[PDB]
Amino acid sequence: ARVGVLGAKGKVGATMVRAVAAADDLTLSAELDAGDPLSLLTDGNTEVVIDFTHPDVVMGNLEFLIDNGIHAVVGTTGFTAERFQQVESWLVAKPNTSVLIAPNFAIGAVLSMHFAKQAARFFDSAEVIELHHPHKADAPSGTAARTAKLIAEARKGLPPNPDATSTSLPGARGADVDGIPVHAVRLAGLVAHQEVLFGTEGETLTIRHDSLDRTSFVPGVLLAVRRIAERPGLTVGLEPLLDLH
Amino acid sequence: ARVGVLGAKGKVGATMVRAVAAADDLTLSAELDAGDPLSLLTDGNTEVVIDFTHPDVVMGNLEFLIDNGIHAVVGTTGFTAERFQQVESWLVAKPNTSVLIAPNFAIGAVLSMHFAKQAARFFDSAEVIELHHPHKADAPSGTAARTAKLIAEARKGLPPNPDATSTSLPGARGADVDGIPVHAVRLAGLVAHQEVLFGTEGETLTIRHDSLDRTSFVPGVLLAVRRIAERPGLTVGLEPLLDLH
Amino acid sequence: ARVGVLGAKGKVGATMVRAVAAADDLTLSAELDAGDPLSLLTDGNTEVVIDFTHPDVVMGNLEFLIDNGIHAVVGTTGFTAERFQQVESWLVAKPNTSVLIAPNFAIGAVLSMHFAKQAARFFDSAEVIELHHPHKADAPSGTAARTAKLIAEARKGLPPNPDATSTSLPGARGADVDGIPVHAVRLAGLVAHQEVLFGTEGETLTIRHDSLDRTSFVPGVLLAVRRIAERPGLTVGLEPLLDLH
Amino acid sequence: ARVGVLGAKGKVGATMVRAVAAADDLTLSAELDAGDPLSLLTDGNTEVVIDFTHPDVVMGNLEFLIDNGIHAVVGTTGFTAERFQQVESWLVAKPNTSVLIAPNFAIGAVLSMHFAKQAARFFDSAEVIELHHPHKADAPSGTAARTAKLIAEARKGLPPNPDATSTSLPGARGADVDGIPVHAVRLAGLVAHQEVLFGTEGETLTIRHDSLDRTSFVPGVLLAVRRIAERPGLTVGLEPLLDL
Ligand SMILES: NC(=O)C1=CN([C@@H]2O[C@H](COP(=O)(O)OP(=O)(O)OC[C@H]3O[C@@H](n4cnc5c(N)ncnc54)[C@H](O)[C@@H]3O)[C@@H](O)[C@H]2O)C=CC1
Ligand SMILES: NC(=O)C1=CN([C@@H]2O[C@H](COP(=O)(O)OP(=O)(O)OC[C@H]3O[C@@H](n4cnc5c(N)ncnc54)[C@H](O)[C@@H]3O)[C@@H](O)[C@H]2O)C=CC1
Ligand SMILES: NC(=O)C1=CN([C@@H]2O[C@H](COP(=O)(O)OP(=O)(O)OC[C@H]3O[C@@H](n4cnc5c(N)ncnc54)[C@H](O)[C@@H]3O)[C@@H](O)[C@H]2O)C=CC1
Ligand SMILES: NC(=O)C1=CN([C@@H]2O[C@H](COP(=O)(O)OP(=O)(O)OC[C@H]3O[C@@H](n4cnc5c(N)ncnc54)[C@H](O)[C@@H]3O)[C@@H](O)[C@H]2O)C=CC1
Ligand SMILES: [Mg+2]
Ligand SMILES: [Mg+2]
Ligand SMILES: [Mg+2]
Repeated sequence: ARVGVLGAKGKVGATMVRAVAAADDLTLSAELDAGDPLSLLTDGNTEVVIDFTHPDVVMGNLEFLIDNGIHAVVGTTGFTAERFQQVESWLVAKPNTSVLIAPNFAIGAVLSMHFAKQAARFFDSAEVIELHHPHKADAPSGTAARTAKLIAEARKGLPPNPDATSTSLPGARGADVDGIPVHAVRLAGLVAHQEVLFGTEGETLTIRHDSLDRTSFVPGVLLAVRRIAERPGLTVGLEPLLDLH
Repeated sequence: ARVGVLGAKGKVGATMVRAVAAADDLTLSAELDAGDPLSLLTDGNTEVVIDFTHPDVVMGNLEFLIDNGIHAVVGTTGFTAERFQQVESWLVAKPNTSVLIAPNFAIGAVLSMHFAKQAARFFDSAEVIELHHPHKADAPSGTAARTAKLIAEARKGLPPNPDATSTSLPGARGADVDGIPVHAVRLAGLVAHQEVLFGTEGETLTIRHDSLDRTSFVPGVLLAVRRIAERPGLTVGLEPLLDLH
Repeated sequence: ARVGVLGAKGKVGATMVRAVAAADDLTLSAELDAGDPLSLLTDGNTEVVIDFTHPDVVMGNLEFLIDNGIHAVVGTTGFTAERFQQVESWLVAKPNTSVLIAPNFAIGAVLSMHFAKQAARFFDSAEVIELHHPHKADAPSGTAARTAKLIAEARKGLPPNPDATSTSLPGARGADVDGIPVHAVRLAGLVAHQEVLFGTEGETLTIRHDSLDRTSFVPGVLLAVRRIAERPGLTVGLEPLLDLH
Repeated sequence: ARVGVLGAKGKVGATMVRAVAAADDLTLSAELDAGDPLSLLTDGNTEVVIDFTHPDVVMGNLEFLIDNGIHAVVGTTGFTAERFQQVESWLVAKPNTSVLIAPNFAIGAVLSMHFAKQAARFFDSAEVIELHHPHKADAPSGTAARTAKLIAEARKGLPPNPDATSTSLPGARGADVDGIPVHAVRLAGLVAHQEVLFGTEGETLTIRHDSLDRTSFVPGVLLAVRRIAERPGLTVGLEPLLDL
């Protein structure tokens, strides 16, 4: 269909600009960034809008698109429970337009997390290794900390990871994130990588997600665009569309 | 429950004897091997049997178990549609008896197959690498062939793997199973290993199962023993006991 | 040193221009591409040239550089015995000029092949897996085939890889390159990757090289540039600069 | 050769006894453990000894062996610069006798450490990840610590590993061993595994060693046994025998 992009020259936005044109099914209509009026959406006959902007502006963006007709695929972060009620509330009176908000539009990332969550229950041990370029400020990554927290929740009815360590050097066993060891590698030549390691007597199971650039998000978002016409109202996360949960 | 083991002295059977013994909720009631009469099962008031014997004997074992109303958890392989049908005929006469037959009792293997199936529609490319000890007679393994067939079925209606190969040495691109390349490594020091690879521009996802030892089969078997009576009649596979939906 | 680039607008050549400019022991003194007079090098008082052009232009360039006493670091491919002998012939007249020609300037790639060669004899089994983006025409890659032949040469007089394969689908066991299986994965989202697997009972050894960028060729070329005057005549390969003995 | 095992009831020693028995070219001549007199070696006309005993007994063992012109392949650890010099001094009396002492007899481990040292010079980043079964007492492993130290030494005169980390949880970045991150994974289902990661913008290089059981040391020990008399006196490490 006919696609618009908000935050159209930002890191993710500029990437989504090139991707829509490169698609056969999809035609570019509106590319709005900072300082731009939202009229250019109605003036471009847009069917579907992608939003990768900023927490401080996104709420104003949505109030518009709903009161209009254009579907909204939102990647922009900073969301609370009271914030979704506002989106749902605008959609109560307007039951024809569909909206989706996702904290992660990378399909492989969403699949990894889901598999980790399903697998957690069945193994004695779980650890996370994440590996990034050496310009990363935060250790571990947001994704690894979140994965660890989720696996730990999936494991709340099981004993802790077995570990006879009785002598160690500080830091050897990783960050302890809700009882899950998370290790963080920072290596020139790498980009963004995460392995989830499960183990039990006689077998191991490993899940690896590798992102080599900011196009890891593209198929996820384009999936959510090609498919936003299907389900009405608000949908949170990419997982419903992946026939997962 | 009172549990007997058929094939009690075998490689897997001896493992199961030990686990049934060590399991506090299960009472080991019989250990039968070659030349032991099946009457030993009933003398022990066996309620459930684990069978890890040989395709040549399992049908006669199963006939006795079913006739006597003893639940059966069968790891023994060689089961065909005809054998499954025969099992179901026998169970008609014993509506309260349950039989669970699984071709793969490693939970990590079953999970990894499930995950491959769930991921398969959401990437451009999919291949399987399997790696085994150099005494393996079949290439690719049953499991890899099964995995590639599942992945292909999952991807029905979607474009084939992209591949510009125009010059190749015979065999480089692996075995073709329904359009899914399967590569088989035979290496001293390995046991049984399989990696499923998924990719699209900007990201890859990998699921690696490593099978090191036969103790890996224990949780799968014991889960089936504990849950056996939940489904009267024949259940094929471990998947349903894993509650993945 | 005063360094020029032949093929400065090219995929690898522009990467090299940037490299020379950024390094502050080297002065970028010439950036020639198609249609540029070679006189530009002399009018730049160029001491060393990095050549990443085309097999069709390189000997001509080389003849110029050698006649003009300009040291040459050549990445351009298509070099045969006859071409090396011609270069040898030109350097007889110019004994204080050095030419280094390498088919692979990626230090990581060079090292991995050297390691594979050193390891090959001490293991019962050796296999090569290579994985590339799906726009690659040739399977296996030149590097993989070449790595498999080095491994085979090193393993002369040892038993073949053990392999009890009695039933297989064609292609499952990979391409046989001098007795060494080579498996070629073609997966969207990959670039250039190679894994060499060694195994004997009780241990395995894996060497994995991942090539993400053309900047992978940068350190090899710059090392060659910094060390080219240290060896008269013709050096073939990057290996001799890495001081691997 | 007639080969005796000192420490024949031990984890590794018993593995060596089996290996020497199954080896077509070698004749098992003695099996000694604690409380067996060393004269059983001379009684069996032992020509070479494999020693996987204990740091407290090994020098006495060596003294006896050198005195009796019996070659020694020694895996027992605890050797010091001082202990090497003692063995070398004893060897002046018996220029006829060869001793080989190695901290690691798994050829694949010795190869990976060699590869790591070589590669360490050529990349911006180096890290070590090791992965063991969850009954392991020490983190990181002896091998992983040894490796990180050798990688550090190779990288003297290079800038440190780049790393912009400005916010971390404690432990996320591993143990710092001489400037080399070392991460210790402890996981049920695993045995003993180590990965060495090197990288520079553009490319990475990884070397992975996986030990599957105690038989990982066998070929290295047997090779040492076979080649021991090539080099008179004391050889430290297996590396020389791998004709690198
Ligand atoms: N869900 C996911 O998979 C992902 C979500 N994100 C999130 O997306 C958001 C944006 O992504 P980045 O490219 O990292 O940020 P960015 O700072 O690079 O891009 C933001 C862009 O939005 C524009 N913008 C600001 N106010 C606007 C307004 N009222 N109307 C239209 N455009 C406006 C800016 O000019 C800028 O070009 C961030 O909050 C980030 O956390 C980022 C990556 C993935
Ligand atoms: N489904 C799964 O996850 C797995 C299935 N298997 C299968 O299980 C079976 C057994 O495997 P292994 O333990 O490796 O073989 P095994 O040959 O070592 O064990 C079989 C045992 O059954 C005994 N046996 C033969 N006839 C008998 C009879 N009439 N009554 C009682 N015992 C009898 C044998 O003497 C032997 O002790 C094979 O078919 C194998 O393929 C093995 C591993 C996993
Ligand atoms: N040894 C190594 O590690 C590597 C070698 N190569 C080889 O290097 C060569 C170039 O590689 P790419 O950059 O991919 O090719 P490219 O086609 O992208 O660039 C070649 C450049 O050379 C220019 N050129 C043609 N004739 C010229 C002349 N007479 N004087 C100056 N410039 C001229 C072209 O206009 C073009 O800009 C190829 O032969 C390729 O196989 C590529 C990668 C690595
Ligand atoms: N270089 C290498 O690759 C390896 C070296 N080692 C080292 O080798 C030594 C033995 O290792 P493990 O088998 O794990 O220990 P272990 O404790 O299982 O074996 C030591 C054996 O030596 C015996 N012993 C003690 N005094 C003796 C004597 N005077 N004569 C003959 N036997 C005697 C003990 O009873 C025991 O059977 C240790 O120093 C260990 O650190 C262990 C593994 C690998
Ligand atoms: Mg019990
Ligand atoms: Mg410069
Ligand atoms: Mg023998």
